[PDB]
Amino acid sequence: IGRFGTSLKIGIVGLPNVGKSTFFNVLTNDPNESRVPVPDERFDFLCQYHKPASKIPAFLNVVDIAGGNAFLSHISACDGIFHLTRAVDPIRDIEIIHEELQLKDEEMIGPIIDKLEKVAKPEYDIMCKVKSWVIDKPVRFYHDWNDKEIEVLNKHLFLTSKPMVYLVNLSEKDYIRKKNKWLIKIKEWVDKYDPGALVIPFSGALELKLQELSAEERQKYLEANMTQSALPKIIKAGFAALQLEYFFTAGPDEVRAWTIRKGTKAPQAAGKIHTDFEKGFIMAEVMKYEDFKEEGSENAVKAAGKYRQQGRNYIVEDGDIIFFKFN
Ligand SMILES: Nc1ncnc2c1ncn2[C@@H]1O[C@H](COP(=O)(O)OP(=O)(O)CP(=O)(O)O)[C@@H](O)[C@H]1O
Repeated sequence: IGRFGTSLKIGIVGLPNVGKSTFFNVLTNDPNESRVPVPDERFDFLCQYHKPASKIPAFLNVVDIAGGNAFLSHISACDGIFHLTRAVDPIRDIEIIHEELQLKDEEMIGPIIDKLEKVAKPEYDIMCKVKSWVIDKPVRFYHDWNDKEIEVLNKHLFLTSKPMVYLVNLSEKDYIRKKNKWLIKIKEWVDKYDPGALVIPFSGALELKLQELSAEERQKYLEANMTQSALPKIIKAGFAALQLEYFFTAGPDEVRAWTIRKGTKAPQAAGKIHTDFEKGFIMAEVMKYEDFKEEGSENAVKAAGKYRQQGRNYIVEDGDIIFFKFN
């Protein structure tokens, strides 16, 4: 479903006084959006290996909804939801936020019947299907769709068609000691009512102390308490939820993550670098990260028969290290 292309955004969503600003602040460290580097082990490896002038990873765009009803205006203006949540208290809360979003959808589906009711034509067929489904359920819970259906769906970008990742905000203590009444029940719920949904705990407090403390004391802190920042796992969760991923260009001058959508084929992949490449492109030279690491160098990868040469019909895969060729 969703918008076309790679210019997506994920939105920070939940009730007030639940850590939104903190959560936003920590990511940062436009005042309502920020781009955050995605952390990646591969990237680091490639970068250490080539020691390039220029290092450029992928980024997540995250929106700290400032502006409900106007609130939902901005949600429709995002491509998925970071459902933030505090730790009855968080389950009532989850049911609420789901309630609003489902109700904003029916409320918009109304006129979409009205205006369509004069059959001048095949679209009318499918909107019923949707309404029928959204007078039960969220759009996304229907894992069966088609080209005709997605077209129409994408016309209105319903709130319940956006994907969702649950973030449970916690006291320093519960994250660290790794047990919390609510996370159990939330996970119970998510399994019952949103199967597959990611639930990721974290502590805004904790994360913010870590911003303040010196990389030295910082490390002493994370050593002492046998714990980790939760952020990297959340940034990746967001990116993954947007259906984004990337490929690499590594060489002595630059290593770079190039964000793409699942299914992007090599010519559109190359067009990210320069738009003449979508047409101008005869093949892509691909090395999987695994092989480059194992074999230990490009000539080793080549010598071992693993430096594959894909044509114009190749779906780039996440992690591919690619030299694109033209003319
Ligand atoms: N796990 C936790 N530990 C300590 N303090 C916490 C906490 N979760 C939230 N808080 C506190 O709540 C206060 C307000 O948090 P924050 O501004 O991030 O929430 P919010 O953005 O939902 C308020 P608003 O609704 O005005 O945007 C902060 O000063 C923060 O210390």
